[PDB]
Amino acid sequence: SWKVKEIVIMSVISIVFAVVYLLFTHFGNVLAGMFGPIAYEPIYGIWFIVSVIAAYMIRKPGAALVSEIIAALVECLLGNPSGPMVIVIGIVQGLGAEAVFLATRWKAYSLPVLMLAGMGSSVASFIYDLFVSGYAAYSPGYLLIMLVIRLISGALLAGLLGKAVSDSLAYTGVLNGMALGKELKKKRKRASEHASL
Ligand SMILES: Cc1ncc(C[n+]2csc(CCO)c2C)c(N)n1
Repeated sequence: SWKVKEIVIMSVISIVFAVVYLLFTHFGNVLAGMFGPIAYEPIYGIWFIVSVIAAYMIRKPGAALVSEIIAALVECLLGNPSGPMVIVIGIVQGLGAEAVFLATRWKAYSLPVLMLAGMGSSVASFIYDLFVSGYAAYSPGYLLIMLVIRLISGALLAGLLGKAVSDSLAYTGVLNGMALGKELKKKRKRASEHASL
């Protein structure tokens, strides 16, 4: 059962990373223009990181989905050049990540599950692009290479990097009200019990 503070902290994270998303979107446009779509595939997973952060921190159903929606909304508001369609891909990416936490009953937050969640967004956004972003015009080889790159980027820049960011925050103390903060507390109590006089 969600707490007010969790809903609130999830929003602040979404908002902050909306700014990051927008910066990378600008990069991606320049890259696409110069070298074609494959050029932004390596950084693609950054646009999923909010889902992993919110889920790993809060560990309740809907975190991955809602956090990404809010981040996409705010990125749109801040001036994403593609307008509201970024909110659609945001919804799609959030559903892709959420599906992995659904599949593991919102009880599993090991790195492999976080990476899978990232990859879920990779797959969902790739489906979206085949409908909307002109990907259907490309060859099997090009598409296959881009999907593979996007899958790796989702695993690394959302899953792994998302865990690293979250852990770093947990170490500041600011997540002490959250599941991840509680986990750190438990681990620290365990480690403290090794002290001897
Ligand atoms: C929240 C969010 N913001 C920006 C992107 C970037 N983006 C939207 S569409 C498109 C081209 C088709 O892949 C790219 C690079 C994203 N994926 N998710």
